[PDB]
Amino acid sequence: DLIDTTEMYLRTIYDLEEEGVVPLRARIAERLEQSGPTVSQTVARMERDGLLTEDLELTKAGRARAISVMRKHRLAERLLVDVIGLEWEQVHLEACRWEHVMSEAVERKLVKLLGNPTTSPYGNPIPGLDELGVGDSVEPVDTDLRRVDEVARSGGGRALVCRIAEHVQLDPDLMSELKKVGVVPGNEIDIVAVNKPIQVQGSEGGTQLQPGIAHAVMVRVK
Amino acid sequence: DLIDTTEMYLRTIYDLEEEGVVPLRARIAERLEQSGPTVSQTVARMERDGLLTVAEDRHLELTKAGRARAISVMRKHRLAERLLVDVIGLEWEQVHLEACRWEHVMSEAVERKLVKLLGNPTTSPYGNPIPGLDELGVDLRRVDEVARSGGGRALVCRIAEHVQLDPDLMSELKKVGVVPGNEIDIVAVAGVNKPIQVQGSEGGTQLQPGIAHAVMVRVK
Ligand SMILES: [Co+2]
Ligand SMILES: [Co+2]
Ligand SMILES: [Co+2]
Ligand SMILES: [Co+2]
Repeated sequence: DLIDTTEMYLRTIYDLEEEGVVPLRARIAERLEQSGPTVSQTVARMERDGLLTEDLELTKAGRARAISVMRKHRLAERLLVDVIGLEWEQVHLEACRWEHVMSEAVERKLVKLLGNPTTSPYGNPIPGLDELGVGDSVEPVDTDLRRVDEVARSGGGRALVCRIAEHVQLDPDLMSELKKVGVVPGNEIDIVAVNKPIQVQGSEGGTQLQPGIAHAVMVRVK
Repeated sequence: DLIDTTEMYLRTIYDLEEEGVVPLRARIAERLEQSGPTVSQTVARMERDGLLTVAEDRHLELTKAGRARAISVMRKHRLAERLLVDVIGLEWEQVHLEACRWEHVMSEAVERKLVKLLGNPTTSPYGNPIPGLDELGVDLRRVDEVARSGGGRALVCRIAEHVQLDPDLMSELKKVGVVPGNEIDIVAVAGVNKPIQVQGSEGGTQLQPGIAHAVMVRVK
């Protein structure tokens, strides 16, 4: 189902870090729909293998493995959108499985094919291109970018859509709404002022984002 | 490691059928590098789930359910192999091992896109037919037999999945020119269980009986 439980535990910790959220067992359980028992046993198996280690934090090995999974995921997402032509809202679900079966060998081919891509189709930067040995490393979080929930709470304003985090992409219906209204990387949006739904307004229309969703969407305020 | 054990056992039995090899637990143990105890326990569980049946010969037979599931995995495998060669440009001898993992995670949604992208492909890059394209909704002889029957000039048509597991061998075959669509000269051999001498365009090579068996050709 998860295809690789360890890699999905590694990448969910890395996802929470990109979302600026503290990695906690309770959140890993909520994200991967796992029981408290299952998480505690999986975390136990991973710290033994020297992947993770206050009160969760990745090791140098676990961080590299987490990044290599994310790299495969986002290279897979580009391949699926740009070449294969799978629907924008269905691509993440596919990449969630593909990320666990891709060699570094096929990645190097995909990097050349896609022309040294830096971001996923959802605007998220592709990490570990230095460890693959075909590009520069990236910061998990760009300090220039602001979160739609922060922009809203701070009084709103017009902003450029930059990143939609992996957590948002688990809902295809939501990804369909964002595509229609025009909340997509490179498009400008109007974030209305405001635990209360954030009103976002595109060129065509708008939609209401839950705090957790709004937090995951990162924008450049004009 | 195998990604999906059940799917690999189903496709390994389907492989042995395509290769004209009697499907025994010993064959699965060799192909999937499993221990005897592991293979026996897996086959037992798969029979309970109605995927295969064990004959009195001790030989394994896929149910209509098991075949249907085996066909879907193989379809994904060969659609992945075409994508990996024709589009992505992964090396000829490295693509099978890649497809061997991809085959377990590819949706039908993607398969339908790959069918359109690759222009309705009928065979893998290794010449093996792509099965279950209908279900998705969109005189060949073995080199070992041709050799034993006096050899001759033959068009290479298919290289079985068994041969593709050895990248070094696939490199030799690529060099000498034993590849789907290229003519070869199969030299006659007297003895059974003796290596088959094949002459390609760019030189000659020595195939073991099991390898020669796995390659299918159209005699000219
Ligand atoms: Co994604
Ligand atoms: Co995944
Ligand atoms: Co193959
Ligand atoms: Co496989």
